[PDB]
Amino acid sequence: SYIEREIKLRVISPSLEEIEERIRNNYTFINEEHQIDIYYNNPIRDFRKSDEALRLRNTNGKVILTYKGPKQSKETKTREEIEVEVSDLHKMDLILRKLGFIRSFQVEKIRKNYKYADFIISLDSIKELGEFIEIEGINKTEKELISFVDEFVKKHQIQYEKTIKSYLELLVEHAKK
Amino acid sequence: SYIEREIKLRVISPSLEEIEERIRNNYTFINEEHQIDIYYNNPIRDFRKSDEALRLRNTNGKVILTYKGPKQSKETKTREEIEVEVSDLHKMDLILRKLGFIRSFQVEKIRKNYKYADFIISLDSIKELGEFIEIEGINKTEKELISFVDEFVKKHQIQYEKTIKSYLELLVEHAKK
Ligand SMILES: [K+]
Ligand SMILES: [K+]
Repeated sequence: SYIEREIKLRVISPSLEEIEERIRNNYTFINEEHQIDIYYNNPIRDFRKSDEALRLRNTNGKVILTYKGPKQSKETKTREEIEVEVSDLHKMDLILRKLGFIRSFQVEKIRKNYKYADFIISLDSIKELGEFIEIEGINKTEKELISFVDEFVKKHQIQYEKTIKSYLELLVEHAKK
Repeated sequence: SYIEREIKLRVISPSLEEIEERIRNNYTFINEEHQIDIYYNNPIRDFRKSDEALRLRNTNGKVILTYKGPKQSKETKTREEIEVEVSDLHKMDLILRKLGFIRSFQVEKIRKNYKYADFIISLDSIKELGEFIEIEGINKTEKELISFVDEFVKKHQIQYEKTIKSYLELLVEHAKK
């Protein structure tokens, strides 16, 4: 198991395209990912009450099953994460459903990944939710991440609102407004 | 989903090595597989009561997650089977355990696979259980399989006892004798 530590920002200003223009010359483009995620629940453990997640992700055709444990921080999005690649999305979904998991909600996004000195900056355009940025740390501290996010938003004059809610939780908040 | 239909024979006579000698010249060797299987239970659904199975198999280093539904026949071993290859056995096991599945029993065998006209004949040497043969049908009927198994055992003068119990169930019967 590994510990994912990331900070998610709802972008208010400017546009992500404008933000890419601003970072393009000092941040190294990695790739663009079209990610379609299916989330699952289990009738025994409410993954809403225990703060867990189960996801079957299709990212540019690669299929990834991920477990996410409860949040460990209130200042960043910090969770245990265990992932495996699987050979077939339909069959993995079928297995989960045969085992009694139920399909909950689906998240879809386009994500543009950049790299700047052990930090991954992901520009996310979320279907129905809007434009966000995530920053994840490789071999980093909560304090080192909070300081980089702060230098990042200010160097590129971004107006943002930080959150530790997941995209799944955010989507549900959005559906009923 | 696909329907697995196979017949398992406890070999009484002769030795599997003697049986391979007898089939070697008319059956085409496919491969040998060293298979280590972990089975799982779920505290909600007793996979013993519902007749289901969940397996994480390591076969010659390839990792396969398989769901098996209830038996559909009393004359052959017939079950729904859904399988995916996964990238990492330890992480898949960790995910299953984080989700609440519990490791039940482990089956280990050496399996020698041969092919003779749409039939797969698997010579199985099962740790602690002994020598068995499975015959699985590709695009076949219960009747076509029952007839081939019968021609197989007689052409090669095998003394056998057919069973539709799984190797998991058989192992448990063996442990308490
Ligand atoms: K994420
Ligand atoms: K089998």
